[PDB]
Amino acid sequence: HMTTNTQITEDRILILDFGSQYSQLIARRVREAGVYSEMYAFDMSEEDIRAFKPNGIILSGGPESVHEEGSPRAPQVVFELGVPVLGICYGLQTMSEQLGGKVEPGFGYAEVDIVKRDQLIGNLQDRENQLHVWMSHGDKVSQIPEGFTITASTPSCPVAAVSDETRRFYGVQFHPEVTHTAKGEELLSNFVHKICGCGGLWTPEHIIDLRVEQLREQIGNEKVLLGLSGGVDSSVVAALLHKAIGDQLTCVFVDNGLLRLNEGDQVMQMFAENMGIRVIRADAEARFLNALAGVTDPEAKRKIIGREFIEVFAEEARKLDGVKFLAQGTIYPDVIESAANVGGLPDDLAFELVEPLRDLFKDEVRKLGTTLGLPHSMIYRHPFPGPGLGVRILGEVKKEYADILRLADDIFMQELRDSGWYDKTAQAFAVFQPVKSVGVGRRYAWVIALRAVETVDFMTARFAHLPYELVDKISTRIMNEIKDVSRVVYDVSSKPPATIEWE
Amino acid sequence: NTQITEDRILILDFGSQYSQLIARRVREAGVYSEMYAFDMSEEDIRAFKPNGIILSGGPESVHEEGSPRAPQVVFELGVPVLGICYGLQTMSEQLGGKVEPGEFGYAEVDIVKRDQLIGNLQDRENQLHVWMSHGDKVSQIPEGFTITASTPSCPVAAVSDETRRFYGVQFHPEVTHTAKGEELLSNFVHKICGCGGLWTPEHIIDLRVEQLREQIGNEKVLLGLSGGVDSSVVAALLHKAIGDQLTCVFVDNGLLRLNEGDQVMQMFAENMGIRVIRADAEARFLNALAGVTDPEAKRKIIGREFIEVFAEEARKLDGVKFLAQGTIYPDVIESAHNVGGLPDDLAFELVEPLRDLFKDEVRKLGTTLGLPHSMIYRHPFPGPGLGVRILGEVKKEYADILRLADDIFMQELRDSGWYDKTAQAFAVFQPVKSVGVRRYAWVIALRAVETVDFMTARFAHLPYELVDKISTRIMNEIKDVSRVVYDVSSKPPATIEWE
Amino acid sequence: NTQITEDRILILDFGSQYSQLIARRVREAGVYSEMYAFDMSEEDIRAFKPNGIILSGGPESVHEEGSPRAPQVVFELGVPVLGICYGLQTMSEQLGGKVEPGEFGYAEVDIVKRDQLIGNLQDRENQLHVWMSHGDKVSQIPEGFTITASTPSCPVAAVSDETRRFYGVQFHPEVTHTAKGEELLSNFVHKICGCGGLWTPEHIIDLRVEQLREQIGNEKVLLGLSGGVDSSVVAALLHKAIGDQLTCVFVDNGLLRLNEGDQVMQMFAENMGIRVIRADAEARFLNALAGVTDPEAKRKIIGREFIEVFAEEARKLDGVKFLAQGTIYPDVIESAASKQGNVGGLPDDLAFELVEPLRDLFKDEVRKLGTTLGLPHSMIYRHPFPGPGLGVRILGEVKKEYADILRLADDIFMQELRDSGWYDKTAQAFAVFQPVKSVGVGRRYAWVIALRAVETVDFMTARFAHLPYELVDKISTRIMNEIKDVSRVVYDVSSKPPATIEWE
Amino acid sequence: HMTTNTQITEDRILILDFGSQYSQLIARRVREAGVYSEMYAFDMSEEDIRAFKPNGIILSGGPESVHEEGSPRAPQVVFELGVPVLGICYGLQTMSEQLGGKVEPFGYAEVDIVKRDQLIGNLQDRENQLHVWMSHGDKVSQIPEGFTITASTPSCPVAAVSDETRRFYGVQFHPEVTHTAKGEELLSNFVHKICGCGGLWTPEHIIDLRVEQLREQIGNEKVLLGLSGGVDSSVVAALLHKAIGDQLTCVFVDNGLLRLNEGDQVMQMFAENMGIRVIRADAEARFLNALAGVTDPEAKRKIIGREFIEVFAEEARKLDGVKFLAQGTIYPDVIESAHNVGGLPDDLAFELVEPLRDLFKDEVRKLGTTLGLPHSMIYRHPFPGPGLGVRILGEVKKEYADILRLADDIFMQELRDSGWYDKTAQAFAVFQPVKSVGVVGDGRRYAWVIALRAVETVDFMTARFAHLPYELVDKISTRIMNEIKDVSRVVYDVSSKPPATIEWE
Ligand SMILES: [Cl-]
Ligand SMILES: [Cl-]
Ligand SMILES: [Cl-]
Ligand SMILES: [Cl-]
Ligand SMILES: [Cl-]
Ligand SMILES: [Cl-]
Ligand SMILES: [Cl-]
Ligand SMILES: [Cl-]
Ligand SMILES: [Cl-]
Ligand SMILES: [Cl-]
Ligand SMILES: [Cl-]
Ligand SMILES: [Cl-]
Ligand SMILES: [Mg+2]
Ligand SMILES: [Mg+2]
Repeated sequence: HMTTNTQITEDRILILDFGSQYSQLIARRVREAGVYSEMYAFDMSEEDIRAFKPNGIILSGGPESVHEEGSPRAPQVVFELGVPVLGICYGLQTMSEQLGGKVEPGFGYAEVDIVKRDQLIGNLQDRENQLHVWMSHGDKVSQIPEGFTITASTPSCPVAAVSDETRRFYGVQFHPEVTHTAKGEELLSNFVHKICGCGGLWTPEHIIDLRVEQLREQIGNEKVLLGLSGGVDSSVVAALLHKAIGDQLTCVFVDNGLLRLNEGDQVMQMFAENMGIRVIRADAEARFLNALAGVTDPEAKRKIIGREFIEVFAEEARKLDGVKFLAQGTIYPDVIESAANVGGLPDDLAFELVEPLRDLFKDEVRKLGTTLGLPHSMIYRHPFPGPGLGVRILGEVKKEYADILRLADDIFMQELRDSGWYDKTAQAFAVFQPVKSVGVGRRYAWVIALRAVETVDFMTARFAHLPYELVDKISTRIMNEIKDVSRVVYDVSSKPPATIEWE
Repeated sequence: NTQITEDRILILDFGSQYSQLIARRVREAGVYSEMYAFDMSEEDIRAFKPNGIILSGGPESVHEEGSPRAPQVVFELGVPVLGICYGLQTMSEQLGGKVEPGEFGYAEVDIVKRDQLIGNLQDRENQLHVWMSHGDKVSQIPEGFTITASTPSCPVAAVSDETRRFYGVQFHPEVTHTAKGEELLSNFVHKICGCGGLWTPEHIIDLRVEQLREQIGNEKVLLGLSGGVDSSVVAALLHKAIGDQLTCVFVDNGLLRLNEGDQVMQMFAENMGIRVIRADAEARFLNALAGVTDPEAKRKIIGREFIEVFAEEARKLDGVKFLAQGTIYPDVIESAHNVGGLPDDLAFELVEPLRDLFKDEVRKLGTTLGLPHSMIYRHPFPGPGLGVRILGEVKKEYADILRLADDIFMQELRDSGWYDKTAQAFAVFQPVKSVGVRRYAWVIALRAVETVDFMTARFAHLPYELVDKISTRIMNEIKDVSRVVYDVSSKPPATIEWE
Repeated sequence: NTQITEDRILILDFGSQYSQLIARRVREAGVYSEMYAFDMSEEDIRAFKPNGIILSGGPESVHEEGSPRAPQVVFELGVPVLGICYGLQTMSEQLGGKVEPGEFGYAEVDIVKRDQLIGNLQDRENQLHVWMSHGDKVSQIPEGFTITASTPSCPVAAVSDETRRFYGVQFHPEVTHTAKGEELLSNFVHKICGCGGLWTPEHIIDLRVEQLREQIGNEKVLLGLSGGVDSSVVAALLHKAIGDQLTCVFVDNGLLRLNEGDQVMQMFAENMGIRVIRADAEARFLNALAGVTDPEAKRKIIGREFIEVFAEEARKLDGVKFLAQGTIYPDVIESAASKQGNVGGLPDDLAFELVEPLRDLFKDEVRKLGTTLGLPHSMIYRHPFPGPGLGVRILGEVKKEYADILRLADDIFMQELRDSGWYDKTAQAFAVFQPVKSVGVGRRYAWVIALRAVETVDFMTARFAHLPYELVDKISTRIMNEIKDVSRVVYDVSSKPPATIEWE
Repeated sequence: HMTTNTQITEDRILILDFGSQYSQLIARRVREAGVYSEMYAFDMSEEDIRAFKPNGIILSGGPESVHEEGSPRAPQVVFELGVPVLGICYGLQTMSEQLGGKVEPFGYAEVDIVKRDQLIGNLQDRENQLHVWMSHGDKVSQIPEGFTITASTPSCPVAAVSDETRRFYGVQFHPEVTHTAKGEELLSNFVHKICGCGGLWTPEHIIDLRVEQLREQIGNEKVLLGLSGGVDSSVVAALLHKAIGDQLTCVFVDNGLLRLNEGDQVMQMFAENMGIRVIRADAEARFLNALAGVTDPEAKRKIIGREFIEVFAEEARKLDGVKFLAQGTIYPDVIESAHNVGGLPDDLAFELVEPLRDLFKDEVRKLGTTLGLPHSMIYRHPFPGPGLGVRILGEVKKEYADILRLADDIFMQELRDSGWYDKTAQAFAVFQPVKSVGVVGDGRRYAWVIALRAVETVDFMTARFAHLPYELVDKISTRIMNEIKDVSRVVYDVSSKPPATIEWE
């Protein structure tokens, strides 16, 4: 039969991960440059490496040191396939060791001097014949392998960049995948395009074509069920499936009582009314509040909420007839992290999995949704935890507390959006603390906490630099408009040592 | 492809500064839209075939003699009409109502009847947090109308006649300050007016590529390439539509940022495979600017020499029928002479692939085509470049210093994530000196602003330690700089650029 | 030394929130002053023998009947009189003028005649940058008056009758918002009223030491010593005046900051050589507070136990005639509003006579006195500390476990504020213990500390402090990293109004 | 003859300076504790040390290392006088070296208290600990015999020591800095408990001492004082007025480089309010003429200093029979770290009166407060000798000074109004002779660009640009642009010291 044209993944880069926290950034930067990419652990089998058919290979950094026994090595086939190879920091060091060089034992900015312009450096520079890079100060290449030439250096790091342009092996002692390296994108672009010969077909407009066709091929005339939350990933999945298979899609939305003000109404408005998708709404507030009654331990709260949600979803799924497929919003980071019953549903339900985002990074999901016409407010919304307000009401969850928190959180959101600071944070939300303070008669009422952070990875996060007068306007509004709130505090704890959510 | 503009909304402009926001929010909801002045002829309104009409706000009063009125055909086509503030006031007056003469501010309106416009929407229960227009108010609603929302000060905050499908609000749903404003307008264009959702970046690309191939055929097109968002998206669209028929001319006027010319060539010629001719004209611009201190004279000189350099490059090409420009829909709305301002011997026909798009639609288009974030979300760069960021006489010595200090500024803003948290940022060279440790050297100024429209702007809320990091880097890495200052002047009464 | 109060200015209060600022500005200009309600009896005013009278502003309108007026004796003593806002309006009415009916704002007034009040003063040339009270204006100036300053919007901004020496301004010279306000009031008390400048810290010390020796003689005096500014300055003054006749009792109620008791003993007993009896009462207060969650009940318990501990210590002393207290002039001062409404609160067996060496002094004068006597900056500029101490900074039940944690976190906060220079850039700063927990990182599940810091001049309105971002981050990181039982730090971002400064 | 009673300086501490930038802070904390102190270089002669009669000696820190060649040593008599000695960092290290110990070659630390001597006493931050500002580097590897280690860290086993028989004390951290939480209390235990000193060095007693000393020096003779209105000359004026009354004459010179109405304000306070004889010399035209065409900042400073002395000398020559010139010299000016009177022409031969020359800056302020001088006078930021002459970049012109005076005044008004004046150590406007565009409604402005400068600092050796609130700075720039037609734009100096200076020229 006719099958989906997959031309836009023919050009591809393989990233072998040696342990660096930046390894996924390499893969993401290749995709931003218009080239398909996948990442695997360094000990990827030779069979899989050949079967992948890479146009080029990038060896990431890692927290290891080659001169220690049992240190990671690249598979030898990497240097024998006849395709270019780029080694980043440790990747450069293990490339040197395995090709006749030597590595001698030993993070910050450095200005490397361009001593030879190969095809990786090309015409690039910051200051003249220099590159402002993010350097890993540690191990260094003591002797470059046969056929290599030093292309860049610093006084303290004489081997900052090298290349054997006959075998097309390249290496840098700095990280081009991070923003701290000013020409990092441009360097990686030179590697995948000029050096590896890859085109630029991996773009949102082409990915939509590919994925709609692949979905049609997988699903055919069959029905697909989607758990719809209104988060970015499930929203784009719903839009993709609606475009692909139309009314063969059915969505189930569960209101667990732990959502923000009018969130359920908003999900129905956008997906059922605006977009014309079939959406079943399960209103389960009382069930969740009952399951949570008297539960103060946060881990127990998270367990209960996850369990009741699965039960409610399974109940709704059982009312449907002849649904072969369960769609989920799995993204490529989920799949990378797993290799480092379907849907977790009870066994009476037997779905096959549909995962249209499973090969996409988070920014690609957003670009896809924008291309499909999904509005800014939906695509750029901050993440919302699975347990919802269940982990933003400290200790016991009560309906009275959730209702107050919804009002206070909505004021916070309104002011962030009106002022333009919503998109200038990565996460923001109110927290209900079940303690009271005095305010002016003289009344005595709950203390609300505001949480807002700046981050790119959510692995480190700083409390947000919100303007003084914005914060003051928000706290004044919360206290003036909610009789049950005496006082507002702001979380001034960064990650680490604090977490982003309080529970 | 042309099916994607068949559903369409007409916005009649009564003078509000928010009128274009109405048209933009319709497009964001997935429906094509156009905006015209209120006095649109009945012939043109009928020809537009609107699925619905929105009457904007405005700074006029219905009771004043000669005040604007909607042409009565608006209420006779049998399509829904939404009046916003003045649009509702003139709607009431022209349908047998009364308006009582009377500031902007927030208001909590009470929902009293849930019609098709309000629907199920609310903020607090049965309320809406809105950006209210005080002053003139409807005192008697026309026959067939029902009050749908109110405030104590404003008993007629919203109304509808759902038989004739006439809707009205006394607040502004088109601004962010009305919490459910997007949703109210969505109910109007989709639920009330029956419009679908085909006006999306993926479909707009297909339509515009088709239209470009129809206009251009196999003929050649010339494009002035700057690197700004508009010219970048035009270049990508044209490259897709007509391939090798496109020729770009990029002019390095000596007033660009560090390595800017190399980066333009790297991206458009090398990465994207577009034919780009680079005119290196630094000496020409510096020679023309030498000894010229008046900023208006500098701007005139730079604009004149740019056109001359562009004309000289264009004359070298053979058989080019078309000149492409990055005109956007706000440019056409504002407009309502040789092509390109070029000499008479150059007679091009105009190609304008973005002329029906707003700024954010242009960016969504570029993103859909795979253009990188750094290109699409770049801050604007003025025509005269560094020529208006070097106070008084422009000398190569000053431009070279400024390029280094500006580059440090940009590096720190991008690295810290604050580049995208400002609307505009750049360094300025002041030809004055101060002492440092002994050093006597130039004083650099940093400019950064927050704004959504560039009409009013506040100086940016950059974190103290980021600014300290930037000034310390500049002073430590550039021997010729003694000190860094930060522009703490908002617009108005300061302009964004210094010259 | 009593000469230093012979020159004196009387301020009649018509209800303005700035009325006390007038009296304070007079004292800063070196002239003794007192403040009373507008309805001060004529016999009292004559007995006061003022060298000049200032009629303050007020929240009333002269056109509405039932509104306050000044006693005519004010305009009949032959001493200069200055009317501020409402004081100018009622002066105009009662002297043959008219006031028409008409909020606060800045204004540049034009000087049209340079009398003794305006003098050679100006901001921009022949102008004054002032803080105006709009609303009611003077339409007809009284006879004998010349208009001395004006605005387009307010043609009568300042007046004077230099033969009768009656002066009036439509703006408030007593507030910082008026750029030349100090200098105008200086021209009034010195040039116009002839007052000298003897009311200064060095002379006040000599007068007060002399008066204390006259009141106390060779008798014994007991002082409750808290470590706050007022009690510290009382202790220093009494030590100077009566030496070994002074006995201090300091009570550690278990609700003080880290090492606070040791610091009181170090400074007052060790350094200054004063007799200080230390009552270590932590267990007693914690036992009385255990299981008590209501904040009003906590305050009542703490106040009751403190008096009981103090009384038990007072009973151990032999033949003590006087109890000294840190009462200051704001505690006693007569307002237009305050007029509209056993010693030490001790048991009956304890009958002391009251000594109040600061009762005629404003807060800043108390600090200047302490500085003059050599008390260190850290003692004189300490933020206030509430009577109930940490009792109202631990939400709900007070436990030793919570107080110990709070002391550690508060001490870190104070260290960084004093180190960085921001302690003196706030009016009040402290940590609060919230008995709620949050997750941290192995996983931590521990208490959430709140930090409170405000900026204010009067404590009637206060904004949360503009602490630098990186300082707050340094404080929160230290607290979380150094106290195992704290997971997270929050910052109170609530201003007054509508929030209070203390949480309980 | 009866001479001034100097009992309040009998108790005294000698500080020997080995080169630390914090050495003066030691001397200042002793005075804050109520004890007179003086500081001299480490190589103070035995004769002078004995003549000083110290009740205690503190050996300061230093950048040197005991084992470098030519490294400083304390005069051995320091350990032979029978008075207590405290060594701070290098002072501890050289104390150990010279008493038989061994020395083996900046950040916070929590030192563990292991033995409570009379220096540590009952002090602690966290229980049995001290939060201190440590000097990582040279460590005492072997304490002299008779010493006990009193405090330690894991990385610095010898953080504090004492031999309480000889009363020698030592710390590896700096108690004189604000970074050491209990630093004041530690120094207080040393000067009071350990050295037995009282607390008579207080503002009220200093006033009595200095007034009597001034009367003894001056008698019935006349005194001339150059009066600028700065804090030091203001306190000198107030002290001399109290001491000698109408024997004092002041001369104030308006050099045309002062702030708005500054001359009027000097006359208003000293001549009118305080009743002091003040001669006013209005010399603006003279200074502007001398500065015409001068762009080099060092030439401007030289010209302004020279012309000021000439103007002052002319006023001084009009006075008959004046024996004394008073100056506002303070102890930092004199102090010993590791020419005609007043710099006047030779025809003027004054004897010097210097009532503040043994006082630190904070003590000068306390004296002024004691005398009743207003807060605004006592806590005023410093103002440079050359005035606005170094705040107008390049050539000084009357047009620029007049504009700058208006801009600076707006800045000061808002700082004082908001309470942020006292929350900075220095603040001023700068006139840059460059222009930029503004929008004034439908009209275009093209006018000068004003810079604002404000810093936070304690020592003026390092200074950070001030953390002024966003909305306050916006209020200031809006006011300046809206009230001064000749200003298009306001910028804020965001350069800290180092690598920038506080003043621009
Ligand atoms: Cl809800
Ligand atoms: Cl962010
Ligand atoms: Cl987290
Ligand atoms: Cl360049
Ligand atoms: Cl912005
Ligand atoms: Cl502008
Ligand atoms: Cl304690
Ligand atoms: Cl404050
Ligand atoms: Cl309060
Ligand atoms: Cl002046
Ligand atoms: Cl400061
Ligand atoms: Cl400096
Ligand atoms: Mg509900
Ligand atoms: Mg204890």
